Amino acid sequence: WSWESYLEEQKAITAPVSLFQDSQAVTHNKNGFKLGMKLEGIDPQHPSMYFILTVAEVCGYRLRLHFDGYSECHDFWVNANSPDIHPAGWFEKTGHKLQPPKGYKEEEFSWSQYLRSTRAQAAPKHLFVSQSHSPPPLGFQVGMKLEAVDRMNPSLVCVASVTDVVDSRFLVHFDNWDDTYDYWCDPSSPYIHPVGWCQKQGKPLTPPQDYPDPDNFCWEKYLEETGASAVPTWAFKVRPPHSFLVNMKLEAVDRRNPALIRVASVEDVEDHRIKIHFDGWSHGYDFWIDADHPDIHPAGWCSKTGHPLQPPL
Amino acid sequence: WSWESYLEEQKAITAPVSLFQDSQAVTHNKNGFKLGMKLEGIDPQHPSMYFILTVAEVCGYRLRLHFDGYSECHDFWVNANSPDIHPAGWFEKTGHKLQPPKGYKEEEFSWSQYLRSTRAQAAPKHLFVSQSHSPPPLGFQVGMKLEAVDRMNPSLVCVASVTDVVDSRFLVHFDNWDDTYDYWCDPSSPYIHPVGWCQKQGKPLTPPQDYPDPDNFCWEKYLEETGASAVPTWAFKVRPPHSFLVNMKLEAVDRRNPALIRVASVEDVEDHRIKIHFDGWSHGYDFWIDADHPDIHPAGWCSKTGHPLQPPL
Repeated sequence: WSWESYLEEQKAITAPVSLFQDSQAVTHNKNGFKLGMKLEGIDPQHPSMYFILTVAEVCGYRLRLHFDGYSECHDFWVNANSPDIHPAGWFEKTGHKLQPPKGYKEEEFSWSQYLRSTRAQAAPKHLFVSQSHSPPPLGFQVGMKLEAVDRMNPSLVCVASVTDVVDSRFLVHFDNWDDTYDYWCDPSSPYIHPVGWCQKQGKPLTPPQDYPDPDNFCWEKYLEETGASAVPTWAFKVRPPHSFLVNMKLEAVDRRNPALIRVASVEDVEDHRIKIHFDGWSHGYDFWIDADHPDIHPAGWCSKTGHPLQPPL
Repeated sequence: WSWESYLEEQKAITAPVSLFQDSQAVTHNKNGFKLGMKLEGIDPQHPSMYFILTVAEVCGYRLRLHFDGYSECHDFWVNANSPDIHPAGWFEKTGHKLQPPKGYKEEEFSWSQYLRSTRAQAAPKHLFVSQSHSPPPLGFQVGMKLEAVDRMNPSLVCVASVTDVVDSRFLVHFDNWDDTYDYWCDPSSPYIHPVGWCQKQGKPLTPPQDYPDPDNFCWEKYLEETGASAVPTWAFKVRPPHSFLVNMKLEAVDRRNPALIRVASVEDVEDHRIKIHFDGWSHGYDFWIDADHPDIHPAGWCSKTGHPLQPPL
């Protein structure tokens, strides 16, 4: 419809652009991804692993990615400035494992041969914001240890490690567990803390799964034992609480069908999270989201990038 | 819209004024609180903690309070007869700790200097129902132990302590937790019981969060080692069940939007609680509330206090 008219009739305001990260707000970059182009990226459900991906669909500044060789039911949407995709050849050049297309073996796969065989184009390098050409985030090296909140069970703070570093971000892994609970973040993430934070703050520390003598867990001896060093305390940066207020309006991807982006409202707030409500729909669809999540955007984002906006119901 | 005409078309009745605590029913007191006045009060999210607060808005007999130095997102609403607010200087005079405005440390804070610097007025003493002038709740002293229901997880009766006493009320604290589960009450609360009650009643007692050997928890040993005594059994003076009956109508603060007060009905009853239904709204917004809660009121309270009432629908 139009935002201008909607804000008059609702007597409301939009969340100002300044409240968002530059990456959530930027509309002036062209989407250079094209149908059929090949690339590499993380599997969202297994964020430690990399796969060969094909551009299946483009919609404004977003794209839908397909896992080569696998079912179309695993297809997923990202923004064109996603740091979780990389150009062909990136795995080899940066020390990452490639999970190759269904039916191949890790070391049977060659990009050269694959491209000859498919007659496909690799998405050009200059499309990617993340190619490991930038010096890492300060003080977070692979193997280093920290304390991390299980985002799936937020009443737990757990023994964790850095297991991956790519440009300004790093992968938080929970020791002796699956990669299923892992997540990417930066040094200002409010979900991570230095070694010794639990004991100093009062809350208990969940030790690694199947660890000998769980209640008797000592950090300094775990470190010596695993030949690891703790991430240094000066590395953990303060991210201030966001400044979103209740009733501010914005645009948000619908989690029930991620092809769609809707008119939305801030229903509630925490220090680092906002509760999204889709205007005109039931509150039952309301969901909590991190303020720096890639799938929320300032009013106007859709119109300026060429993606349809679902009006309110 | 009137109450008389509504009761006619629904052939309904209002809960009589006599069912309510005097404090919930009183309409003839003026609200002397003014915009910008400063005061002290508990943080409702951390009820053991006291902060400098400013009057941000007034509406009838209710006011919205702002945490000096902090964001407006934390503002909250109380009644002008709230016992959870106190005049400037109260914390020093009564042995309470002040969490000072965002940039301060506790001991640098002085009211005289703050008033001089802000040019603000302290809310006058005469507005406050609770200034620690009244006689304390007989029997309940600071440091005494008892058994308390976890209102957030009501199947659990837990090891607890008295951590604060203010006039006829006291603060119940769950041993080894922070204060997020704590609550203020009086000797007639149905949520508290003497040391030994769980044992005599055949119910499971939850020991402190990380008591070394929980299965073998023993009150006589715990009391000895913490140098504490039990609140005397005689001090626990249960209130009788309330007499609100299903379908009775009243006014209640909207929990999702505390600025608003709505027409409401008793959907359901327990001995000490009532289930509130907002007339004309989904039953999914229905909620259980203590019968003595400050945010339910007899029909006519909004009109007599100068607060808008949201009619049904």
